[PDB]
Amino acid sequence: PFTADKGKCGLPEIFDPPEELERKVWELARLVWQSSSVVFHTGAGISTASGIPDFRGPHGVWTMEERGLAPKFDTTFESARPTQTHMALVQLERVGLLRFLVSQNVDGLHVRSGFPRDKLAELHGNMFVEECAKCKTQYVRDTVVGTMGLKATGRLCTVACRGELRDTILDWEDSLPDRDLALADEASRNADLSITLGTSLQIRPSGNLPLATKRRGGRLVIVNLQPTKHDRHADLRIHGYVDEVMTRLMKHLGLEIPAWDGPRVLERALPPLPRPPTPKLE
Ligand SMILES: Nc1ncnc2c1ncn2[C@@H]1O[C@H](COP(=O)(O)OP(=O)(O)OC[C@H]2O[C@H](O)[C@H](O)[C@@H]2O)[C@@H](O)[C@H]1O
Ligand SMILES: O=S(=O)(c1cccc(C(F)(F)F)c1)N1c2ccccc2-n2cccc2[C@H]1c1cccnc1
Ligand SMILES: [Zn+2]
Repeated sequence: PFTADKGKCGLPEIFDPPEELERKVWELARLVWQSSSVVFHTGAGISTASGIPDFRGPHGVWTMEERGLAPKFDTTFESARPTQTHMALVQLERVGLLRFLVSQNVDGLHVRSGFPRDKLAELHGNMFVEECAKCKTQYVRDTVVGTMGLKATGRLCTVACRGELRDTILDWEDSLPDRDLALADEASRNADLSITLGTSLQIRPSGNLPLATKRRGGRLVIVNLQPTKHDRHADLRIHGYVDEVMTRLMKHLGLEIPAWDGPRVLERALPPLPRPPTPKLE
């Protein structure tokens, strides 16, 4: 915790100017339309626009710590609303254009946005989710579970059990959950397009998964304000706010960003909804 390498923190942000931002967002569209299999990888930068600071941005938790400053939250985790980005991902999966979702965030927003838990991998855990150490059943709570580092919460299992309930928050020592990791790994290997949103790609193995898509010749897109660890492996790099990138993309795809009903848990992905027909791309 004290010794832990927190990577490169506080690097400068890059702003594509607007004509270049438009041409790159069109090309991202172009790639989504030609792909058989898209996998989105997310990090802390998709939740900054709902009041949650990131780790390594100019005012992220590790950056500010290095300067002797505190990070600032403009919300509780319980009151946080999902961003436009979160909601765009909800809709892309409902229309069959997202195959699988890989995230490093523990903030619980992808589940609460209504995104299906069977197309989602929560690599670093989920602050609302506690797990039965005996039977492995998970409970998705309406408030954050008070502990981190896979400790006992003090509640017991209700399954038709009495096993000890534990948070799912990984500590620096802890290895990733295997279901989640193997699923994310399988998805990344078979993907023909991996799109990274608000991650600096510095944590392993979480940050390496998108590179798997490069094997067998897949394409890789990074959307990020700062430089990331794998910027030179990318076919397209977009330097912009993710909400502005996601909303323009959705408009090119002819899709609405749907309304959030408030906190909801969906275990299993629903049957695919109709979607616009695809443009002819020479
Ligand atoms: N609105 C935005 N639009 C685009 N990019 C953004 C925005 N806001 C922030 N960024 C970018 O968002 C990036 C966020 O990167 P980082 O802070 O390293 O977070 P991670 O999720 O990769 O952290 C990985 C793990 O490491 C930790 O120990 C925890 O274990 C995490 O689970 C920055 O470069 C910003 O420029
Ligand atoms: O910075 S933290 O307090 C934190 C967590 C674990 C370990 C440390 C350490 F540096 F002290 F080791 C700090 N912090 C945190 C704060 C409250 C609840 C949970 C977390 N949390 C868990 C993993 C990473 C963070 C992280 C975080 C998560 C999402 C958005 N913003 C920050
Ligand atoms: Zn149990």
